[PDB]
Amino acid sequence: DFSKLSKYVETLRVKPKQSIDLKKDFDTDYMLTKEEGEELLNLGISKLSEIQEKLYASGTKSVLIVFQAMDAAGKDGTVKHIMTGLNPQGVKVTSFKVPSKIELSHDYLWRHYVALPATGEIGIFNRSHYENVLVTRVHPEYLLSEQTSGVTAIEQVNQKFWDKRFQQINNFEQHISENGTIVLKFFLHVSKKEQKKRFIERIELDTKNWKFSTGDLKERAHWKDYRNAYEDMLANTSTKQAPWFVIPADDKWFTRLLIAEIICTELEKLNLTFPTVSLEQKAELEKAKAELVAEK
Ligand SMILES: Nc1ncnc2c1ncn2[C@@H]1O[C@H](COP(=O)(O)OP(=O)(O)O)[C@@H](O)[C@H]1O
Repeated sequence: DFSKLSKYVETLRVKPKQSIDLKKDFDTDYMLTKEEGEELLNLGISKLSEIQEKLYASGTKSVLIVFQAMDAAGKDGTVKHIMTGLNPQGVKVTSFKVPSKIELSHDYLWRHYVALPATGEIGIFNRSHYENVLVTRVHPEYLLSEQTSGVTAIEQVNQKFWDKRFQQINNFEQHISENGTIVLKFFLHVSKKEQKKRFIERIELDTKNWKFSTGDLKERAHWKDYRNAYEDMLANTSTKQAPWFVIPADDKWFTRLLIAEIICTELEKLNLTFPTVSLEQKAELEKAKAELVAEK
């Protein structure tokens, strides 16, 4: 069961006042066996599905879950594994890609605001608004195609620009959080060494190499720039109301376990329950059964 897991999970939450060194302080691989994790993961997925059903039936809340990671951290597989357990009618996964021409004619939050979950729904942001302080920070020339960014030469970008953005993001998440949205953000943290192992494995297998983009190496070459961006992001946009969690990503079964456990534990704070049947509704059910029974 969950005895020690419960305490370890709490260490993964980024506290608001905390400073962040991903190299030193957050292990990309870490208590239980893999066999035990797999069975515990299957309970977590079943509980999450019961929570989803209660949320959908009478929740006064919506749920927004964010995933961000470096390439080959296992994001896509984690998202998939979570979905397989859940009902499609109350859960929507939006995978955010390079902005379209229309999206670039709007502020960088617009396409995310558009996709927010409705009351009783779980929205999964597979990549998110945080892209606007990650890939665009490493590659500030993308800011030049953003008609709304106010950036005409990359020389203009400095720490005040990112600070301003952290303030906008926090104000956005605070607003939706004050209007019924439970927001959970996950950073899947893969080591450089494990990323290389996975890249090479994908290059060598005909079942995956048709899918491999050699562009991923170019982003790996910016590892330190990405690390700086993640650290600054985590240090400034984790709040008690909208927390970040840093999840070790080098063992995939453990990644998934941790995320399922954290989502269940956080949503259990809502004290959701299934609707109950009043005496009046009980009489109606019984009258319906009597009618079926009386049928010619
Ligand atoms: N706001 C953004 N600005 C620029 N690029 C973005 C933005 N949001 C997402 N992207 C980029 O879109 C790409 C999506 O890559 P893709 O292979 O389709 O998906 P994934 O890697 O999530 O499975 C990533 O390179 C990501 O950095």
